[PDB]
Formats: sequence, C-alpha cells, structure tokens
Amino acid sequence: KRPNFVWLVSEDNSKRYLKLYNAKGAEMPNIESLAKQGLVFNNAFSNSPVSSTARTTLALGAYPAKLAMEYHRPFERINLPRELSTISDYLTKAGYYTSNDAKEDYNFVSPENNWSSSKKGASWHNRKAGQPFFHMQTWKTTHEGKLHFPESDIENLSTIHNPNSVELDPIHPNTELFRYTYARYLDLHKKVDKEMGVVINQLKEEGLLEDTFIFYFGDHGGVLPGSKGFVSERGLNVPLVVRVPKNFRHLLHKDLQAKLSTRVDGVISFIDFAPTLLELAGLPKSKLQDGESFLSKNLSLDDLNKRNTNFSFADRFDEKYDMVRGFRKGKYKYIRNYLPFNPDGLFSSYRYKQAAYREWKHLFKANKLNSVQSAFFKRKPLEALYDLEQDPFETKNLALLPQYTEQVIKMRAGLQKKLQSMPDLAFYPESYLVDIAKDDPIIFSLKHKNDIARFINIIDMSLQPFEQVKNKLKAVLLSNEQWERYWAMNAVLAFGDKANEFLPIIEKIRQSDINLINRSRAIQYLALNNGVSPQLELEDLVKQAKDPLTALAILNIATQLHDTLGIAFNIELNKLWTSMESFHKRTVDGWFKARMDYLKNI
Amino acid sequence: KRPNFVWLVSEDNSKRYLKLYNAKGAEMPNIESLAKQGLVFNNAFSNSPVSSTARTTLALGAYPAKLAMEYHRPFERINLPRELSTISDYLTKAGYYTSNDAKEDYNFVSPENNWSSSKKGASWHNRKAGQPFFHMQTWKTTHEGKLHFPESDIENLSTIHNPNSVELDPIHPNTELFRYTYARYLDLHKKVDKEMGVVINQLKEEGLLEDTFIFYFGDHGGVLPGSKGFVSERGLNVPLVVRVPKNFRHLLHKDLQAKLSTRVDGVISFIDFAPTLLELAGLPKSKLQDGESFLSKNLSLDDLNKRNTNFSFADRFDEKYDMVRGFRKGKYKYIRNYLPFNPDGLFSSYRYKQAAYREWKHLFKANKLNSVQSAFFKRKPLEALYDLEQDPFETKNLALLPQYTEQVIKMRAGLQKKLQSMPDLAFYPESYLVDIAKDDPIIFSLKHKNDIARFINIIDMSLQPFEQVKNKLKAVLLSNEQWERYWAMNAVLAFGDKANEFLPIIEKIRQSDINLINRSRAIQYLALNNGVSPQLELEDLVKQAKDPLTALAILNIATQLHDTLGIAFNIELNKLWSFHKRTVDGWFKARMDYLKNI
Ligand SMILES: [Ca+2]
Ligand SMILES: [Ca+2]
Ligand SMILES: [Cl-]
Ligand SMILES: [Cl-]
Ligand SMILES: [Cl-]
Repeated sequence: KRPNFVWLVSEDNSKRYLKLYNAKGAEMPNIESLAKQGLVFNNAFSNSPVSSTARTTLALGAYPAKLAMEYHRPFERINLPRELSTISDYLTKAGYYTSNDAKEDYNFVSPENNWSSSKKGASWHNRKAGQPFFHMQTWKTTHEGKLHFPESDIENLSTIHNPNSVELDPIHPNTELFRYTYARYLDLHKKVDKEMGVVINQLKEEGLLEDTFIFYFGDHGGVLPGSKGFVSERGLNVPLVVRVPKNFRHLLHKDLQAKLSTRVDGVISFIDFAPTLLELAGLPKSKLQDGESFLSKNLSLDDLNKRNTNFSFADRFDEKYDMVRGFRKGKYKYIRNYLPFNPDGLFSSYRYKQAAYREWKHLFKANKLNSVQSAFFKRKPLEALYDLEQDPFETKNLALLPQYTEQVIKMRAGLQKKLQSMPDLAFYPESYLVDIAKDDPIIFSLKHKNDIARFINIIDMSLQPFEQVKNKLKAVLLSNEQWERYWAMNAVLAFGDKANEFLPIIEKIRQSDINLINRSRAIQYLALNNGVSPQLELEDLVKQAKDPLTALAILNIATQLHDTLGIAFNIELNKLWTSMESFHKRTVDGWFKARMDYLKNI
Repeated sequence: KRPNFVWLVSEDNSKRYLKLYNAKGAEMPNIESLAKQGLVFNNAFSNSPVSSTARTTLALGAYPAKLAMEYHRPFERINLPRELSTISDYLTKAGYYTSNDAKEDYNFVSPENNWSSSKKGASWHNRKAGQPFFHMQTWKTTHEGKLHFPESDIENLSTIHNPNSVELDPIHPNTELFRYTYARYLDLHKKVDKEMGVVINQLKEEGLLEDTFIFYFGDHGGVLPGSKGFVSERGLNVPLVVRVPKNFRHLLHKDLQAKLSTRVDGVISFIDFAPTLLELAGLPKSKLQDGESFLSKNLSLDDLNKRNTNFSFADRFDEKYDMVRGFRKGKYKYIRNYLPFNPDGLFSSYRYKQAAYREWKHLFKANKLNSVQSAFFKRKPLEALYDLEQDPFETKNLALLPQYTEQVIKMRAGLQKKLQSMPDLAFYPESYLVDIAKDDPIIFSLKHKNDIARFINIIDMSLQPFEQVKNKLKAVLLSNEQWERYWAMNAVLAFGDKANEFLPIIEKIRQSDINLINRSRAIQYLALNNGVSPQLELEDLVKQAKDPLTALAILNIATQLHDTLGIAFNIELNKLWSFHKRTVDGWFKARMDYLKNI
C-alpha cells in the first residue's frame, strides 16, 4: 500500500492574506478544514519569486540557477541531466497514475511521459483500480492578472472585504487604491477556497481522504506591489498545509502525524517538496537534488523546527533583468544586489498593469513617499541585512551599522560559498549561457565551475575599499576573457564616481570592446557618472546585436538609463533575427514590443 | 458632382467588443479616427444573424424572407424581380466604378455586371479619371472560425487583452475558457483595426477622404456563444461608424454633418443601407425596397433618433433549421418561437467547433448552470418579451406576467401584420419553397399571400387555450392542403400533452400522410409525448426522401429527438440524389456523423 498525493496550488499568494495565518486575512473554510487534521507550516518559502522558476524548483527538488533555468519565461528550455528528473516522472515510472491540471510552466524540456495526463480536466479518476495516484491542480483565481483592474473599479465594483480595515505593508503608501487592491485580493482568497473545496469534497465523497496526502500552497509569494518578482520575503513566503491521511500516519514521526492540527515553524523550501514525495512513496532521493524531505519516520517536530535556511534567486522576469540573491539564516535575512544601480522599480510592463504599482511610482516621482516607502524606486545598497524578528518587513538595513559587521561578513561568506559550490550558472549572462548549457547544464557546470568562482570574486571586489582593490580591478578590466571584463565593469558601476580614475580604460571599452554588452556597460557608467548622452550609441548597439537575448540585455540597460536620467530611446531591431514554435516567437516578440513602446517616451 | 462610397466590413462582430462602445472593449485607433469627423451609431442592427442573409439584405435594401432568401447558405439561389436589384448594380448603371474585395455570399443570382470588378484585390484605383466610386471590402479577421482554437491555447498562447477584467454576458458561465475566448476576440479587433487602417490611409494619402462617405460596420452580431445564428440582440447588433466627407455635407441635414463628433441613438437596420446610398447618389428608391435612408437633406437628428423598429429573421444555418422571428419596438423586444420544441442549443456542427460552446453544453448537462445561463439549451417559450432598458441582455421574460398582457398582445399583432403583409415566404418549408420561387419570388408571393396568412393563423392557434381552438385545429389536421397539416402538426407539437386527444389523427398522419415531413412531425409528436420509438421510422423516411432539402428537414427532426430523448440514428441517403456540392455534402456528413452516437 502506497499513499496518494494531491497538490492544490493557488497562484501568486503569500500567507498574510489567509485567516489561518493572519487575524485580518480571509476566512477559508475548506483549507481551514484541511488544517484540522493537518500540518500547518508558518515558514514555507519558494526559492524564487515567480511562476516558471518556482514551478521548476517544485518539480525537480533542485535549484534552477545551477541548471540554467532561472529565466522567466525561458528563451531556451534546458535538457535535464541523467540523474535528475521531475517528481511526476519518478512517480509515473514507479507506477503512480499522475495527472496535472493544467499549468506546467517548466524551464526544462519535458521528460517523455512526464505525466499520465497533463491537460485541462486531467484527473485521478482516470487511474486504474487500486493504482496509487498523484494529482496536481492549479487555481489561477489569485494570479497577479486579477489585480490588473482599472482604477475606476474603486467606485464601480464593491469588495466583500472592507478596505477601511486593511493594515498595509509598511512599504506601501496608505491610499484608497492600495487598501482597495488589498481587499480585492482578500476577496479572491475567499473565492479560490470555494473552488478548491470542489476537489477536496470529491476526495471525501470517494472515500480517498485517509489514503491521500493533501498539500495546499501558493506557487510563490505575492502579489501586491514589491512582492512577486523580488527576493524580499514578500516574494517568497507562501501558505502551506498538509492534511495527513490516517492510513499512512505510520510513515511519519508521532509529532508529525497531525492527530490534532499542528503548527510547524521550521523553514521549508520549495527544493524540499520533491524529496518529500519521493521518501513517502518509498523512493530514493535523486543524486542531484538539493532539497531534503520534511516528512520522515525519524523526523521530530523539534528536528523540523531547527531548519532555518532559505536561498533565493532572481534574474530575468519577462523583458526585465536584474541580479539579486537572497540568503535567510535564523533570524537574519541577507540580500546581495550584484547590480545595485538597477532599482527594484526598473520598468516591467506586466508589473505596472497593476494600478497600485503606477500610483506608487507616481507618488515617488511627486516626492510624497517616506524613506521606507520610496526605497523600492532607488539605487540599492550592495548588501542588505535584516533582523526578521524585529523587522519582518525588511525595512531597516543593518548592513552599514558597525555592530553588525561580523554578521554581515559571515552571511556574505555563506552566500559566496553557496553560489560558488552549486555553482550558480547565472553569473554567465543568459545570452551566452542558455544556448550552450541547454544540451546538459551539468556538463556546462563542470566545465566552468572555477570561471563562476572568478566572476563572483570579481564583482565582490566592489564590497572592498576602492584603494585596496583598484589594481586588481584594473587588471580585470584589461582581461582577455570578455565575461571577466563584464563583471569588472559591473564592479566599476557599483563604485560609481569612486572609480573615476578608470575613465580612459572605460572610454576604451566603450569604443572598442568586441562584446556589445561590455560597450553598453561602459556607456552606462559614463552616462550615469560623466554626463555622456547614451541614446545614439545604445540605439546603434541594439541594432547591431546578432541575437535576441543580447539585444534584450542592452534594452535593459537602456531602461535603467531611461528611468534614471529621464531620456527616450528610439529602437529598431536587427533583421538578421511549429505551432509551439509560433508560441515561443510570440512570447519573445512581446518582450521587445514591451521595451520599444516604453523606451519611446520619457 | 457625386460622392464616393466605401464600406469597410468586419465579419461576425458585435459592438460590445469596441472601446468606442464599451469601456472594456478593444482600442481601435483607425476606426476611432473615422468618428473624429463622423457619425457613431449606437443602435445599428442586421435583420438576421448570419453572413449570407445579412449580406443579401445589405445589397438589396429588402427583407430576404419575402424573397425566399432566408437560408444560410442557400441550397438554391433566387433570381431577382424586375424592380429590385443590388446597390452595386444600381450604382454601376448610374456610372459609378464599383469594386468588391471580395466576399459576396449572396442568396440571389447575381445581376450581370453586378460589379465593375469583384475579386481579390479589386480596388477604386482602377476607376476612370473623375468617376465616382463604390468600394466594398471585407475582413475575415473577426470571423467565427478564429474562435475554434483548442482549449490547450489557454496555457500555450496568452492573449494581449486582459481576460480577468472581462464582464461576461449573463447567459455565459463565468469560466476561464469563456473569459479567455472573449479576450481572444478582443485581440482580433485590435488586429482588424490595423488591417482596415491600410485602406483608410490609402484614401487619406490620395486625398479622397473629403469626397467619400466611409462606413465601418460588422456584417451581423457575434460571435461568442448564443449570438451568431440567433435573433436575440446578440446576433443583430453591430458597430456602425460613418465618416462624413466635407465636400458633400450639403447633401445632409446640418445635424448629420458631423462638424462635431455625433452619436446617433435611433435604430438603423441593414435594409436601410442601400436606400441610403441611392439617396446620396441622387437616385430614386427601388419600388420593392423595404428600408429607408438614414442620411438625407431633410432628416434631423431628432427624426433619426425617433426610429426604433427592427424586424429580424432566423430559418436555416448550415444543417440546422429553426424558425424564429424578432420584433424590437421602442424599449421592447418581442420574440416568436414557432417551433418552441427546438432548443436554441439544437446541434450545429460549426457552432460547436468553438470550445466555449462545448463547455457551456457540458455544464448544462452537469446541471452546473443557473436558469438564465441554461435557457439556451431548454425548450423555448412560444413568445418572449423583454424590456431592453431594464434588461438589455434579454434575461427576464415578461410575456407571462399579467401586467404585460397588453404589450404582448400588441406586439404579437404588430409582428403578425408585418409577416402577413410582406408576405414572409418562409412559412413555406424551404424544400418546397425555393425550387418553385427561384424563378421569381415576387410572383410566388403574389400567388400565395393568403396561404401565408393562413399558415400564420394556424400556428398561432398554439397561443390560445387548447379547449378554445381544438375544433378548428382538428379540422386543419384533416385539411387537404399538406402544408396546413404541417403547420397544424407544429401547433399540436407546441401544445404537447395538452393535445393528446388528437392521438388517432396523429397516428393516422404517421401511417399515411403523403408528405414525408408531415409523417416525421407525427413521429416526433408520438416520440416526445407517447414514448413511441422514432428511430427506425425516421431512418427509413430519410432514406426514402427524394430530394436533399426534404431529407435535411427530416434529419433536423432526428437531431431534436436525439438531443431531447437521447436517441441514436443510423442514417443512409437516397441514391436518387462545386462550392455548392461541397456545401450540401457538408450538411449531410455533419448530420450523419452526429446522429450516429449518443
Ligand atoms: Ca504564479
Ligand atoms: Ca459573417
Ligand atoms: Cl543555526
Ligand atoms: Cl398569378
Ligand atoms: Cl393566395
């Protein structure tokens, strides 16, 4: 006898919006009913703040960044290495009936027979009699797209929840629109609970409850402004409930059997989900998985509550790029902004379809926000450190305070070690990485592990007093390796005017680098620091780029310059660059259209 | 000097999908630019809810139903009477250069030299120097076929418009597929605007804008489920924008000159389009036309806004028959269902290629719909009455409420007089009508005007209490005229069990009526009300039918029994009997493929 599994997944939502975790959240009788014989997790987190990279993590039990899958949505899907597959593939091979309804959003090439059925209406019903099953289902009721309503809805559509009772995130302006948007999101939670009840009630009528582990969770944090798309805790924290079936209690430690509703405070990550299903199904862990099962025969509640670690990743989201790593350990959250000159408010078309987003930015421009509220739109610190017990909304950066020097240094080392040993493939720009790594990222990883260690050491030079690293950094700017010149230029950008001594070197890179992104970075530096007008050269370079991703990278730089210097760009693209193939081209073209329409006007 | 005309026609689309009419509609900057110096009509309607009969109407300025042209697509095209022709023909004869690109879809036989040129790429560029022109062009971007995408598109192809903000029609279930489909249709509107912009910009660059009336409109309402193919307002309402040329403002009443952007609220019908062009060209109205110009020297905006009448017609769409008439007057909409035992959801192959259609039907069968949403699939009332001001989506049938008795009675009378006086030839079944009327429908009409009054009076006996009409009805059941027996049987079918006293007469019609459709009606009645198996009998009558339309009509009865009682039919056709051939064959394959299974 093997247990069944059900994954009930709502889109984009954090735990604060649920009454189960928050006194001013939405009542959800069906999910609250699950919790009655269930484990309720107070600290479950994805490892990235958007759908495709989070879903990818869930399936694989492994970090996307080490497999060249950190790019939403992908330009190239990546072929999986031999010793790593999806949990649906593993369960299917082991004889489970596996149904998915219907979202996938994988950044890997799908394994053959990945599911018994992945489509609208796919169901455990279609299993063979007595066959154990794994059902996954997505509800889009809470998706970001549901908060793209017109501002006039404030007066035209009433919310069930009362916006006047809303207690806003500290980084948000206290406005009617924001309190309204919040209430709309509370309303969507009431709704999705109803919809999910349909499925839970079928399992009940069919008598499957006590043979089945039922998981409910959000597919990442969100979705009010400053959450989804960022590795702040807002982007990562999700509700998580596991109703523990009576007939398979014996697979778990007595502490975890959920004979009464039980709270778990240990940090659970999305990398842990697949290893957990493997263990419960009696299957061995994948030799390339990063996560660890949180449901084991020998795992006590105390054991589980000691877990306190989560690494988070953010790179590309639609047309918009930035590079941020998050590292939470115990009560501290450490943030590394590798490209601090990119504000978090750097324009993304889809984010700003939410009217609250537009209002926030408008209020920033009008100088009506306090320092905590306006930080989202400004140049970032190279490092941020937060005490989540004292400051759960990450509003007070401790990194520059002398009494936290040791804490900063240690978490700095912890993150560098993690990213170097993984190794984090995203220190190669996507426009170089994915075309090569797509055949087998493990192969790329093995070949270039030390290169990535070098890239990380180069950029982290910007964490040192300029006088101590200037000679080292100068030599890197003159390196033969183009991606080392890239990361040295990025260090130079972090230094700002402190590195102005490098001007002739920077000017030469601007004129003559064989790499177009390296030219663009130098132009960026000179535009930001020395009054150079970048429009003409960047317009040319975008036109010169011989592949979509290189152009897109340069368009992101144009966007940063547009947002900071308030200048327009006129973009034309290089003429040089099957139903499913159509879909890919449409998505890519959308990215460029989004950039072109935006950059056109100040 | 005479004005030019351009007709820019998008296919299958209603007004709610344009920003111009609806806050959640698609932006269409080129169309919207016509409005800048134009008239925007808020209540333009076709007189029928599908391409060929609506196209026919546009061209003739006259009701297809009075000309045996009410069938889509036509089995038999109808020759025009001497005093009625197309606007393209009338204009050509007056010296205009007429071009059509390129969709015709006419239910009449085309006049000789109907167009100066009618083909792909035909253009006003080929006119003689100085020659006034009429250019018609059709875009298929918004055609129904574009919504026949697979349900998997929801995951694979994201829409440009946001489907989450869509405010769905009340008869629709509020599902992801329906909102996604809606968003897809919005996308096609943004696309078709770009396409029409090409022709508008040519007219601009050539300096023809101020000598040319430019009309933009849809060729009937649609095209989400419940619209195209039905005479609810969904099937009929279309956008209509007319850019008024500076140099021919003198032809118009000051109110209509669009010196400022102007909204017109009066009801404009498709029969009105041809008379409008004749007047603007300085030509007389045809003596057989039904419409009246809405652009004129002496017509003020108030006079135009007083118009509030639309008559609408539904008979055959591909393989599916049903007979419905709509009568809109002022704030009221009246619907007469002559064959109320045919649910609107009666199967049609092309309709149900739209995924949203199949989901709707599935949710109906799963009993997951409310009563507003599920009426589409149910037996119809014989009459419906809707207050379009309080209830613009026609969801609350007022017709049985006592306080609306007089309104029902008056509009019933208004409709009856209209259909008798036209006269409406479709009270003759198509299988009999078109073979005979194809030579000249006006002569058929003259010969048989009283016969049609009688048919209308026969079927309308089903509006009375049974006891009050049973004697009269029985007599018609025993009439010597086959089509009176036909309409008497349709009356009996509407009365259902209330008429069971006629059982012997009905069983006799089943055994012995010379008319095979009459037998099939009796078999239909006996199956629905007496549990008598129709399967064998209808298989044999279809096989026995000596002409395609008779077989097709009997197959429709089989479809109604299939959908209502769950009965399968194994269909064989009579051995006795190019676009035409493919189209007819298509009808029968669709019926044969569908009936075979439950
Ligand atoms: Ca999501
Ligand atoms: Ca059409
Ligand atoms: Cl610790
Ligand atoms: Cl005669
Ligand atoms: Cl007569």
